[PDB]
Amino acid sequence: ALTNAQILAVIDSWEETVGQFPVITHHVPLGGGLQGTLHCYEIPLAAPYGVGFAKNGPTRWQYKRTINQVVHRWGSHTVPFLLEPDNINGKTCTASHLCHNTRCHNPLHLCWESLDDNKGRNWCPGPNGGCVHAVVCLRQGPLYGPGATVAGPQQRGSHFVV
Amino acid sequence: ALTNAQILAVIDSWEETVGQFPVITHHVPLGGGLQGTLHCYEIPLAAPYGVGFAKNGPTRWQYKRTINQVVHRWGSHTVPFLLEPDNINGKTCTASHLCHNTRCHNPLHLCWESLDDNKGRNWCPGPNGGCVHAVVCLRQGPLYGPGATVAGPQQRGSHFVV
DNA sequence: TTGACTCTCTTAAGAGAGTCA
DNA sequence: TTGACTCTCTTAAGAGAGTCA
Ligand SMILES: [Mn+2]
Ligand SMILES: [Mn+2]
Ligand SMILES: [Zn+2]
Ligand SMILES: [Zn+2]
Ligand SMILES: [Zn+2]
Ligand SMILES: [Zn+2]
Repeated sequence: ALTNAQILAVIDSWEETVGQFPVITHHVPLGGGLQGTLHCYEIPLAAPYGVGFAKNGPTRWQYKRTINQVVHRWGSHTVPFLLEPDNINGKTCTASHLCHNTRCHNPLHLCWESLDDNKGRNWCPGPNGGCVHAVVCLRQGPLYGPGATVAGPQQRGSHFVV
Repeated sequence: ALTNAQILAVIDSWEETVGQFPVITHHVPLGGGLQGTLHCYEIPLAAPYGVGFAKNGPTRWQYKRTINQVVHRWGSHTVPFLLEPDNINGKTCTASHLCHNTRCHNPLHLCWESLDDNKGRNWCPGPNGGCVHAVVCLRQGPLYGPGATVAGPQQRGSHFVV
């Protein structure tokens, strides 16, 4: 279907449009008790969102372009990765927010990886706290920490050993 | 059922029955290059599973008892925690496998925590690799590691900063 | 060709409830 | 009363596709 040049043109038009989104400065934990700064390019909360963009769910958007009379549509965060393999180890690749900010469309805050890898970043200690992700996290995951477990392992009798 | 005595009786009969499940030894990564040994009490693969137990899904089971002529039914791993709050910070409490082995019903391998805390243990470095869970992990999570990211953050133009 | 809506689906950690014998 | 099946649902990280003007 679309040629390499046409895909590059889609990525370029997407970058042009997203680059004009409001840029919001966020101070974030990096791990190791350190703080850093991320600059998120945030899609608006309500229409209009930007040329080519439309909302398909509370925090889901799509990008649409019509080329040679054919309508093409992509998930709004998948566009930076259109020239990349779309699966790995038999798993579908997903857009994965390193900034953990769904509305952000900054491609410097996205990577392309399995849904399991994606989810796991939520609990990462961060780039200054022990992150071992080969594509390094930009921040400590929002869910990192001791947790809030209500009850631990326990038995009433003597039927079990750990 | 309603009474504390009736609940303790349910827990005691559940422990009785699960204590007769086959005990399967699993050697597991602890983090830090170390290995440990867990003893899982595994529900059978096919019926009959044990008095009071029935399968509602490939890896889902329910425990049922008749009290005051009424049938009471619970998810099979929730029974140890019937006297605990069923929510925390407005999030539902879930049975959470510290051994990451669904068929296991050893209550010494279970805790009671939000679904987010539950999920996050999949990526924990483990009790000898830096686990910070207040209710400590029994093993390194099965998904801990560098990941298999296909593409990292990137831009074609000069519109974005980290 | 374009915008602004609509709908349902995937995954892998977890759930509740009904039908028969 | 107990057993062995059936079905759909929840959550929070992610998706594809239809309708109308
Ligand atoms: Mn993510
Ligand atoms: Mn779990
Ligand atoms: Zn961002
Ligand atoms: Zn990381
Ligand atoms: Zn176990
Ligand atoms: Zn842990």
